[PDB]
Amino acid sequence: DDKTITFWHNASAGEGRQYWENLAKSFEEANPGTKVEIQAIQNEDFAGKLQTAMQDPASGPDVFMSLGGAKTKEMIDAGQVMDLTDKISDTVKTDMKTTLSAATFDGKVYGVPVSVEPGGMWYSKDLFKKAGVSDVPATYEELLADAKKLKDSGTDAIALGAKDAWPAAHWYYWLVLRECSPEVYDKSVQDHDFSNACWVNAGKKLQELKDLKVFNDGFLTTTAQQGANSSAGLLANHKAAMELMGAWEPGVLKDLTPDQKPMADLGFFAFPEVAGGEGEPGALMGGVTYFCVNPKASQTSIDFVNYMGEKKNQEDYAKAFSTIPASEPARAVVTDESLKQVIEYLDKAPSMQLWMDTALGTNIGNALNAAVVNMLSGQGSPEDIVKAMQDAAQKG
Ligand SMILES: O[C@@H]1[C@@H](O)[C@H](O[C@@H]2CO[C@@H](O[C@@H]3CO[C@@H](O[C@@H]4CO[C@@H](O)[C@H](O)[C@H]4O)[C@H](O)[C@H]3O)[C@H](O)[C@H]2O)OC[C@H]1O
Repeated sequence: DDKTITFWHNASAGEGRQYWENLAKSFEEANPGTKVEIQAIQNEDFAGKLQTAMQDPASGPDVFMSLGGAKTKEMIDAGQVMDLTDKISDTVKTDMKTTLSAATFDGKVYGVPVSVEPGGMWYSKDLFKKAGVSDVPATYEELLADAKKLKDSGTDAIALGAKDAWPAAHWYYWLVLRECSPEVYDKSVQDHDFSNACWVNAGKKLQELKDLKVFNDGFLTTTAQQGANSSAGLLANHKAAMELMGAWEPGVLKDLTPDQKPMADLGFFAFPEVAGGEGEPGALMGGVTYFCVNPKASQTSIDFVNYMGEKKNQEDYAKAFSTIPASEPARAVVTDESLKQVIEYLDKAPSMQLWMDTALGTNIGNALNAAVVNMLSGQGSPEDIVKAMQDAAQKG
């Protein structure tokens, strides 16, 4: 049928999963005859399922979460994502002014944003006091020192979901962004040129952290967002003192604490400055979640994504996901102190880089994440991380 639309998101459980049920329901009420069939897919499975399904756009989902950056671009150039420039509502155009750029390719708009999620450090303020850290580290070396203190207090300083590859890679990404100059960074990413010394230097800085042995012991088998022993789970239950992550973090943590209530002592702090690096200080990096429409889809799918962008639904999104909504007016309803700081950093950044693996695409992103994990497991070098990107870059 025609007024029936398949819809894929990655809110696996909890309020987030329920939020989408609720949205579908009240969408169905406002557009009679329409039925929304939902698939809630866990994040690490999502790319695979989306790309298998979209080989046949006719038999794929009508509305789906985007993979972001070059990965969205890869779908556009395959004709798996419909052009929404002349279709997004005026409410979206007005309210998602700053966030729509993440969804814009070749001047054309390809999705509706629901959230913006910068990265940084999320930490236990309680575990920090117990170890003797009264102030958050403004530099990398201070951070590595704070990890030593935290280890001595007999807690795992850093939770790391290395089994999922990307969470470990985020350390690398952040180091490269601080080490490389904005122009070398911007050119490297866009040209797939990884020859500059800032790319090896960053890995060296990451190997330093590795040598400190300050991760949770099972980091190699630790996932990011699955279970109590996932890296968010370790942070949520005060088994580790900090994690490097996107601003989806409070909502994730909230679903992994004993009472499924927000992490009482949660704090945020920007990824520190790095001595000798030439990156624009306080450079932001992060994500923008948005929803794409199947090129082979009907008007009902268009009205659905526009529905997402309406202020009330975005405010509800913010509460359900404990995140920053895309809609600037809906950001009013944000109360979490850590998320407040993140908005402060957001409202004064000159730019935000997308996640590096997202920016570089599937081949280069995957080869990069694996390589970083390999070095961390003592089967790779900072030089090998570079090698790997270069080798995969050959394919395009
Ligand atoms: O390649 C890397 C990416 O994969 C990565 O993807 C992001 C990772 O995490 C995703 O966050 C989602 C968001 O919501 C969670 O569910 C809700 C959380 O809050 C609760 O209130 C609620 O009840 C839940 O439904 C979810 O579990 C989690 O997976 C995110 O959307 C992705 O964009 O980013 C970086 C790349 O390097």
